[PDB]
Amino acid sequence: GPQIPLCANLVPVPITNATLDRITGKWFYIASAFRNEEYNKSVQEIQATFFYFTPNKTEDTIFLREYQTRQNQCFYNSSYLNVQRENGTVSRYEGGREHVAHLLFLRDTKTLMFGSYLDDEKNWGLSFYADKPETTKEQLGEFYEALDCLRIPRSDVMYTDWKKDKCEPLEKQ
Ligand SMILES: CN[C@@H]1C[C@H]2O[C@@](C)([C@@H]1OC)n1c3ccccc3c3c4c(c5c6ccccc6n2c5c31)C(=O)N[C@@H]4O
Repeated sequence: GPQIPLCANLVPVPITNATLDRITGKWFYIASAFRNEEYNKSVQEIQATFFYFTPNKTEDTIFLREYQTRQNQCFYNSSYLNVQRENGTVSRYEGGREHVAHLLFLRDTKTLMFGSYLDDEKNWGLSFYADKPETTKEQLGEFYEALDCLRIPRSDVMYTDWKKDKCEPLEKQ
């Protein structure tokens, strides 16, 4: 039977053209937690990350430009996401493998989450993003609410530190 636990702030919803408009623009990676060992190992080294979404509605794709600071250096990538409208997921090929994430929303309109491996209690997790590099306490509290649905302790959360970003001064020029 169905395996994804639904709770107040963890609700998959179909991606529409209104959804694609809402996620168009620049986003900042704020925090995440997973039961999946590989994702935990990767994201624990991330100091900062921001990225740009540019949807192509007719082709069911999103153009992605990523600016990630780790090891005190700026690293860049561009690629295309595939959009699964009815499933409410996006997918990409990265690191020689496919990734799929549920696009998830909270009550505050300027944040969003990616749900990873949500049908797998051994591996599930959430990553949290906002339209500014730092969120308010109440904004972050919604992410903690969603994490409670996956029964992951807040002590497992990894956070970016915007003071450590190296990409912003380099993105243009
Ligand atoms: C490939 N990225 C991985 C799979 C999934 O979630 C993670 C958490 C994973 O990164 C470990 N993840 C991040 C973690 C830390 C900072 C940024 C990201 C990020 C972005 C994206 C995606 C993504 C798009 C489609 C399917 C799965 C996805 N995942 C991510 C991202 C993205 O599109 N932009 C972000 O930089």
